Amino acid sequence: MRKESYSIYVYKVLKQVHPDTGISSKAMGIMNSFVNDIFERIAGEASRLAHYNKRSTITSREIQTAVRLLLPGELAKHAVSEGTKAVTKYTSSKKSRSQRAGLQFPVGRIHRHLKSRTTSHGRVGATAAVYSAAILEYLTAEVLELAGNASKDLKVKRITPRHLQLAIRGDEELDSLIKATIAG
Repeated sequence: MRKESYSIYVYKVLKQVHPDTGISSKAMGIMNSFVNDIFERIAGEASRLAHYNKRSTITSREIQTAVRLLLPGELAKHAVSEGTKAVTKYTSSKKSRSQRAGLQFPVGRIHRHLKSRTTSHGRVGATAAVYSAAILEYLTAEVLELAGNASKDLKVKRITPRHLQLAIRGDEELDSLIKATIAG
């Protein structure tokens, strides 16, 4: 798979969880790899589950199943909850797709990223991207939250590759998430 830039959107998320904190260029690349690698696996699994439905279209139902297969229990339950919380906010609203769903991550870009993992058969449902963006935003926020905290504990005001390692290798579920993803 070809990696896309999600850097601008990682920043926007970091502004929600740790407003006073910055992130070195090297840490950001690590974060960008993470977003892409996890998404490649979720989309990959979501795409093959889709052929089991009549319209052969990736819907949120398939994303939710992929997420529960790939993510460790608790990370899974919280991501799934945010996926549903976003689709709901989306449906019930009237007015930009990201803003409609309450999200920092770009719904349009994710929609197109999804369609590009789709097979020749293959459509992407009208809310599967809202759901995916919600998941991706959730995981990105989990890493930045922990890593920012490590940085605070270290009296620095910027996240480096060191703080990402502290956050990930010091948390049971993140560590296994990352390890599974390297075996692909």
